[PDB]
Amino acid sequence: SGFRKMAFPSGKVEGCMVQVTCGTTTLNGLWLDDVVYCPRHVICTSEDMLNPNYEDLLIRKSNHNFLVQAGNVQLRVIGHSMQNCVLKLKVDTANPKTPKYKFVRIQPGQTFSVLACYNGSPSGVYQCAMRPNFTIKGSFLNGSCGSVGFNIDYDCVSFCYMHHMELPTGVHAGTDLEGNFYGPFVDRQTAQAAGTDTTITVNVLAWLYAAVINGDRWFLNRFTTTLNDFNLVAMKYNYEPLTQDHVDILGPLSAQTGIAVLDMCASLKELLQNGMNGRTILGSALLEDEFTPFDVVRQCSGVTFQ
Amino acid sequence: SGFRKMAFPSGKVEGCMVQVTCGTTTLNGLWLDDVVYCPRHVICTSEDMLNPNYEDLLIRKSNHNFLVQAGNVQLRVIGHSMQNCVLKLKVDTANPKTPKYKFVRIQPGQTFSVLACYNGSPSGVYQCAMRPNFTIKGSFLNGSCGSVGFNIDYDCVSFCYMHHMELPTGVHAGTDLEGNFYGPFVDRQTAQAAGTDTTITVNVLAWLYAAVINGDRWFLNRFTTTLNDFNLVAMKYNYEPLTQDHVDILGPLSAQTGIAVLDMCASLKELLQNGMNGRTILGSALLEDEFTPFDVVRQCSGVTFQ
Ligand SMILES: [Cl-]
Repeated sequence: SGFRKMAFPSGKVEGCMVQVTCGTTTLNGLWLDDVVYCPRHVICTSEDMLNPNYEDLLIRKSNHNFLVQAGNVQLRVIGHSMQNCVLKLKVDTANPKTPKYKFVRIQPGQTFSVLACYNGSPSGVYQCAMRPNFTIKGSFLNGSCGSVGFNIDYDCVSFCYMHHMELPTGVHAGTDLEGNFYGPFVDRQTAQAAGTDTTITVNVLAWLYAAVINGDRWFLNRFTTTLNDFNLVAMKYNYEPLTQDHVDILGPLSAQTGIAVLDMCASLKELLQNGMNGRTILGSALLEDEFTPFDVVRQCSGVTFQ
Repeated sequence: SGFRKMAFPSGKVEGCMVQVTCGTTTLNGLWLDDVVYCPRHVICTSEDMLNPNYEDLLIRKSNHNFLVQAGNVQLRVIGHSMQNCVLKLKVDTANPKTPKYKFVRIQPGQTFSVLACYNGSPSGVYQCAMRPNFTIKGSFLNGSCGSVGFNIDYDCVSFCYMHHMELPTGVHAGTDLEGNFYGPFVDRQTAQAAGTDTTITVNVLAWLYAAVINGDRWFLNRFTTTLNDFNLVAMKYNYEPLTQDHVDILGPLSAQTGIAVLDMCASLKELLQNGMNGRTILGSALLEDEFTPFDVVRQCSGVTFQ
């Protein structure tokens, strides 16, 4: 028993992390097969970032201007291309530690682990969610750009995020591994508006099920409610609306606990209107939305990876 | 910026995890050089655990009764010994992925990462603290015994914990890698009393410094206080007393933020007596004690490992 904000084991990703230097700027790259992926703004100086013309800056660069280091193994760049907001550096060596992997574009509310890196070396791993406004609330310092987010399914690494920017508000923005930003953000040092950040309701419900599984049931009540009545309340507190697809995803947790999804919703409704009264759930004094229904099932069933 | 409950990268530990089977029971072992370390209760049946006589049970076992699997590599046991509550299994193969490592016995209030494993395969990684009563509040299911806790300093893995038991209260107990339990616990399925769990004050202060570094300063006040007056209040709320050694450890954070340790203590005193008023600090509605002063400095400075 017990419940923890658990990240994926990072070992398969650690062996893919490299340092990328272009002139004076150094960040992290991801070395898969014979290609290194990194944020295109590795080619910018601090001044360039205010209003970069990436095609013109990249035109001034040649394969030999990029220095790629993996530990004390310098890789040779023999081709380079810009794909959206990522640079693809073709190197002469295939990464011997390349895992089975895929690139995936996740949806808001999905969770993943981040391996925070500096100078191509791993610092720490943590789990986070893609917020509904396509930001992440990370922990990143200067030099962490190119750090990656991932999931694992059995033996395959799904890369879903590359870190690019800290917004002036302290939240973080990045791209998929095809270089398309999540959200309306651009890789420019300019004021940028993130939308309203709503709470991921389907995830809150999942965590309430986790709480029940683990012996925390004080919040269970014998009211019930309808999906429309619940969404009416959710929206007042900036909670995402629940759809039938969400009810479908929660089914297995409903079955395991004997608590129907709409009954759990009525419990949530009461917590929203009346608060937690200085009580806690799974050691938390706030409702938690960084566990998906799949995360809960995974943690409560002991799934492993190879 | 940002602050996250960050675990160490787990890759160096992943390659040390093996499955250990003795008759019908299977758990995790730690393979370093040519020795496998695992909980001695791998030799017990479910019935044996109520009142095991470990010497007599072990006397019935021979090297060939233990099955050690690392992926699809079966290791041969050629010698075995019991050291306190761990079994040392001498195997015929040195682990090629043995990191630089040491065994350390940590003190209450220190933090470490746990790599939760099942059947010798990693499931997830999370960071936790040794509580003052020598328990941990983990996430462990059946079969996770032998999962290990560790820290990394540059290139060296310090193993500090092996998981052995879930107490009837849902909290977790285990040993150092010499097999000595943390706390007064025994590897027997019997009711066991953990002490009062106090809050780790030096860690709370560290996290308050982290909050300031990250822009959360609403809780700063212009009261001050003395160490004795503060400890008088701490004890009323089941907080560990602060000593001069703790004040010494916080010095660098004091210097970086310009806030003296005793001033930070007066801020804490006010939060204890008046609560947080439905406000948050670093996204939390409770005071957090699972970051040490070293963790804060490490996360706020970007330390990496090799
Ligand atoms: Cl909280």
